[PDB]
Amino acid sequence: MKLSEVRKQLEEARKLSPVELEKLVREKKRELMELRFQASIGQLSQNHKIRDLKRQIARLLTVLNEKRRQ
RNA sequence: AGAUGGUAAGGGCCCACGGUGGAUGCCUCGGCACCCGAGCCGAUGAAGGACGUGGCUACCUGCGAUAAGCCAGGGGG
Ligand SMILES: [Mg+2]
Ligand SMILES: [Mg+2]
Ligand SMILES: [Mg+2]
Ligand SMILES: [Mg+2]
Ligand SMILES: [Mg+2]
Ligand SMILES: [Mg+2]
Ligand SMILES: [Mg+2]
Ligand SMILES: [Mg+2]
Ligand SMILES: [Mg+2]
Ligand SMILES: [Mg+2]
Ligand SMILES: [Mg+2]
Ligand SMILES: [Mg+2]
Ligand SMILES: [Mg+2]
Ligand SMILES: [Mg+2]
Ligand SMILES: [Mg+2]
Ligand SMILES: [Mg+2]
Ligand SMILES: [Mg+2]
Ligand SMILES: [Mg+2]
Ligand SMILES: [Mg+2]
Ligand SMILES: [Mg+2]
Repeated sequence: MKLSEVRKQLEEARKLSPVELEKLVREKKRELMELRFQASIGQLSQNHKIRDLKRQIARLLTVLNEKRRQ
């Protein structure tokens, strides 16, 4: 997404505990599956949202992997 | 009576223009040689692979369910 929103996403993710982080990823993964459904019926005009959520999930798992590895 | 020509189904030689074919010249993202530099990787799972991976994705490249990418530092504008 926008570069400032990535930065804010990383500040907030880093204030989350591993349990919060897992629960967020589980939520964003659900929304990603919702995006794939929508895109498969031709309903996702804004297809950039699929990639954005995928990288979001990557950042969150990266920070989750950070917090179990200081 | 005598004699000499017009005939071209087709063919031959030459001239013109085309078709085919891809020589020659020019060209080079490639290659060759020499020199110099530099020289190990791997159970912390190598080399090399299979299968995946993009909103649309046959192949190649990249990457690995965090999947043409994730975090940070440096360069750059
Ligand atoms: Mg998906
Ligand atoms: Mg598909
Ligand atoms: Mg993802
Ligand atoms: Mg005659
Ligand atoms: Mg004739
Ligand atoms: Mg004739
Ligand atoms: Mg003849
Ligand atoms: Mg030709
Ligand atoms: Mg050369
Ligand atoms: Mg070597
Ligand atoms: Mg390998
Ligand atoms: Mg591939
Ligand atoms: Mg696809
Ligand atoms: Mg290749
Ligand atoms: Mg799996
Ligand atoms: Mg996937
Ligand atoms: Mg990014
Ligand atoms: Mg970066
Ligand atoms: Mg930096
Ligand atoms: Mg930078």
